[PDB]
Amino acid sequence: SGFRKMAFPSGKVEGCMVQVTCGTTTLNGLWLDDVVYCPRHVICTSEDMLNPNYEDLLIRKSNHNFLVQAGNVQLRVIGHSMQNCVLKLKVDTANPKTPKYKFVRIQPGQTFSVLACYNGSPSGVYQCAMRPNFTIKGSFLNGSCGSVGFNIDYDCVSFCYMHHMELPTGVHAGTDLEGNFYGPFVDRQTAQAAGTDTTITVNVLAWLYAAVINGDRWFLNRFTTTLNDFNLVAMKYNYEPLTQDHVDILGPLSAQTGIAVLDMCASLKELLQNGMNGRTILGSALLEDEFTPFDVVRQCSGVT
Amino acid sequence: SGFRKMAFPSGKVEGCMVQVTCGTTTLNGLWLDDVVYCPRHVICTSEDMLNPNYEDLLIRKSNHNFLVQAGNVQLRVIGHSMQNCVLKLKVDTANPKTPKYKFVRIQPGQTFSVLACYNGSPSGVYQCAMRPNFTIKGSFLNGSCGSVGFNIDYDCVSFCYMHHMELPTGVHAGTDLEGNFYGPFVDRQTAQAAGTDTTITVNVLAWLYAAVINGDRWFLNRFTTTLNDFNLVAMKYNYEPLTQDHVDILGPLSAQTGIAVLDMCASLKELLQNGMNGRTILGSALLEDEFTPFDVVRQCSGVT
Ligand SMILES: Cc1ccncc1NC(=O)Cc1cc(Cl)cc(NCC(C)(C)C#N)c1
Ligand SMILES: Cc1ccncc1NC(=O)Cc1cc(Cl)cc(NCC(C)(C)C#N)c1
Repeated sequence: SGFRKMAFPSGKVEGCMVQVTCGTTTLNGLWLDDVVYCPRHVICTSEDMLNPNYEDLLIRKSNHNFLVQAGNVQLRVIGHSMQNCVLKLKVDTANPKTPKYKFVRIQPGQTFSVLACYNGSPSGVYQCAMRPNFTIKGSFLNGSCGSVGFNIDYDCVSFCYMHHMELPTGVHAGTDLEGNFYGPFVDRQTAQAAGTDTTITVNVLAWLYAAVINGDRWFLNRFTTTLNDFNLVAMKYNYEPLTQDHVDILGPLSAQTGIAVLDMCASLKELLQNGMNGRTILGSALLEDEFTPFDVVRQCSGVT
Repeated sequence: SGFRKMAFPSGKVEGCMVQVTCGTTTLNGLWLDDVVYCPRHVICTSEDMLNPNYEDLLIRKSNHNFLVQAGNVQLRVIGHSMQNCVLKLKVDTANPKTPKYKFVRIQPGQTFSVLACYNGSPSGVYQCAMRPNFTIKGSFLNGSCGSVGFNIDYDCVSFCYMHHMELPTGVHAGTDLEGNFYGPFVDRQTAQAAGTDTTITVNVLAWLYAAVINGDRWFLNRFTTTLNDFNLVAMKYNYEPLTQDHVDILGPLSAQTGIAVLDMCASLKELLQNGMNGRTILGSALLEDEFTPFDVVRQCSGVT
């Protein structure tokens, strides 16, 4: 028992991290097979970031201008191309530690682990979620760009995020591994305000099921509700609308605990209306929304 | 910017995890050089756990009764010995992935990463602290025994914890890598109640400095206090006493932010007395105590 914000083991991804330098800019790259992927803004000076024309800036760079170092050894760059907001640097050596992998584009509410890196070296691993406004609340400093987000299914790493920037508000933005930003963000030093960061309802419900499974049951009430009644309350509290697809996804947790999804919705409705009254659930004084229903099942069953 | 509960990258430790089976009991082991370390209760049946005499049970086991599998390959056991509550299984092959390592015994309040494993396979990584009552609040299921806790300093892994059991109250107990339990716990199915789980004051203060560094400043007040006055309040709120050694350890964070340690103590005193009033600090509605001052410096400076 116990329930922790758990990240995937990071070894398979540590084996892919490299340092990429272009001129005076250094950041991280992801080396898979004979390609290193990195944010295209590696070609920019800080002055370029104000109004960059990436195609024009890229014309001034040749393969030898991209310095890629894996551990303490240099990789030879034999090609380069830009795909949306990422650069793909073809190297002459396949990464011998390339795991089985896929590139996936996640939806808001989905969680993933981040391996925060600097200079191609791992600093730490944490778990987060793609927020409903397409930002992530990470822990990243200058030089962390190119650090990646991923999920693992047994031996296959699904890369879903590459870090590109911090918005003026201190939240983070990035792309999938095809170089497409999540949300409306652009890799430019311009006004980019984020939309409403709503609470991921289906994940809160999953976490209340995790709380019941782990014996924290005080919040269970004698009520039920309907999807429409619950959603009226969810809207008022800036929670995402709960759909029948979300109810279906919670079916395994409902079956495990014997608590109908709509009864748990009624317990969540009361928590929103009454507050916590100084109590905690799974050691939190707020309702946690960065565990998906699959995360709860995975952690509560010991998937490896 | 941003501040996350961050674990160390787990790759170096994933390379050390093996499965150990004795009879019908399977758990995890840690393979370093030519020794596999695991909880001694691998020799017990569930019935044995009620009143085990480990020396007597161990007499009935030979080297061939310990099955050690690393990946999908069997290791040959050429010796076995019990050291306190751990077994050391000498194998004929040194682990080729053995990192630079040390065995350390940590003090309450110190944090470490756990690589939760099942059947010698990694499931996830999370960060936790040795509680002042010598328990850890982990996420562990049956079969997780032998999973380890560690810290990393560049390329040296300091192992500090090996998981042995879950107390009847759902909190966790284990040993250092010499097999000595943290706290008064024993590897027996008997009454073992934990003492007061007090809040680690020096870590809360570190985290309030992290909050200031990351721009969450609302809780800073116009007051100061003394160690003795602060400790009167800390005692009332089940917080650990703050010592001058703790003040000294917070000196780098005090210097970075320009906030005297005793002024931050006065802000914490007001938070304890007034509550949060529905506000959050670093996305938490409670005061977080599982970041040490070194963790805050490490995360805020991007150490790799
Ligand atoms: C600084 C940081 C922190 C966390 N995550 C990521 C990052 N880095 C970024 O955001 C990349 C970036 C993007 C834009 Cl639009 C401008 C710049 N300018 C350069 C500098 C003035 C040093 C800064 N900041 C750099
Ligand atoms: C179950 C678990 C969960 C989390 N962390 C660790 C563990 N496992 C343990 O505590 C090991 C342990 C120690 C004692 Cl004193 C007795 C037993 N009995 C066996 C069984 C009835 C299956 C159970 N439980 C097993």
